[PDB]
Amino acid sequence: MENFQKVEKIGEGTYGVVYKARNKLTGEVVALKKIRTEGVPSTAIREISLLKELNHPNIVKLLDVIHTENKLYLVFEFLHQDLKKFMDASALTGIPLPLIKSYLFQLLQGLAFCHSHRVLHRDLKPQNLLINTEGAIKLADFGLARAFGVPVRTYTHEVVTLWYRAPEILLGCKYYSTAVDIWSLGCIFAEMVTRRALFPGDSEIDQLFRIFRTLGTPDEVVWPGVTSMPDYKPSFPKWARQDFSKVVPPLDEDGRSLLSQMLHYDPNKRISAKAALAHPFFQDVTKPVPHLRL
Ligand SMILES: Nc1nc(Nc2cccc(S(N)(=O)=O)c2)sc1C(=O)c1ccccc1
Repeated sequence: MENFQKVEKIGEGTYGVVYKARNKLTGEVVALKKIRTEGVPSTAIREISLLKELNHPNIVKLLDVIHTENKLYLVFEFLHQDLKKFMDASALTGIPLPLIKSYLFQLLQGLAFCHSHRVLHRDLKPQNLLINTEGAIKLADFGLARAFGVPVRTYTHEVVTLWYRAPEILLGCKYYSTAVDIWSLGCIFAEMVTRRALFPGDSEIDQLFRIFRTLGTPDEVVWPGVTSMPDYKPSFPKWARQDFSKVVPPLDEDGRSLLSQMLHYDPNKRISAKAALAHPFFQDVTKPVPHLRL
């Protein structure tokens, strides 16, 4: 606290509040997350000290982890804007496709890296995707679900966004796979394209039903084992899959094809980050510069 010259609240993360702070000594400007205890799971602190080694250009760098006074502080490299704010600022014009494509490609590179090291994000959303003036986009605020036991409620009772949650999580699957991050990224990709959230649920059931209404209620044909999942109910309504050209107009067929593969119901059929990077949609990918007003 005395090591970081005052501050400036830049939001309230999923676990606590996030601040923009300056290293009272080095003068370094960083993002500081203050995690709000009764001892702090040594297991969690250990799994954290593992994210410190995760270095990659498309992953926000975790500089230090500091436990003190029952409070936990995570020091991260600071970026000036998040994708949620950038999308709202581009809502009237839309983000140009080359930039959408560049961001998607970089995020898949970041995910391919995390996933090859057996690390899952679990909570990807526009708010935790950070961008800079150089055209880079980075994954931040990695969630460590289960962590202490089973996270499902915050302290500030701040509403949890379900818009990007994979269907297997909603159906009660106990073990998440790398596929959950691909689903979330697919939802984000669609949102950059249409400038509207793909599946804006207000509850867990509304989230699930919004997905079903668009992609069709899943069955054993498209998703083997789905009817035996924990929260699956034979009473779910049966919606026909909607024509996909109506989902993300006016995205081209290469884009629509990749998105359809990122949104497959069966986590085992869902495309991997590595395979996605080889999709035809990225044959002409470039690295444009965004117009950022800081
Ligand atoms: N690294 C990092 N940078 C951030 N910047 C930022 C983000 C939004 C607005 C503004 S600003 N200046 O007010 O325009 C700045 S946030 C963050 C996180 O590491 C993080 C931590 C928890 C949850 C999500 C990201």
